[PDB]
Amino acid sequence: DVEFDALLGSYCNTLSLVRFLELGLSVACVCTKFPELAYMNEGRVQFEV
Amino acid sequence: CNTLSLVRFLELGLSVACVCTKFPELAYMNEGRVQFEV
Repeated sequence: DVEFDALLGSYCNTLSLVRFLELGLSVACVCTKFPELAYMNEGRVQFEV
Repeated sequence: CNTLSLVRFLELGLSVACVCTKFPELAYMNEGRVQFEV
């Protein structure tokens, strides 16, 4: 008697690492680096017209 | 604590076209006459 229970398949999907500066909604925002924003109670912006 | 307190502006070009004539320099003046002959 000859018998075997065989293993035939294993597949992984790609996990797409999608950056924020790719999509079309990057246009409306100007993101910029500022550390220590946790330390302020106000860093808030004042503008003329 | 931030900038962007700036807007800019001007208005010319069409500001002479619709005006459709101009005399500058009115001095101390009392009466302006233009007569028509047709």
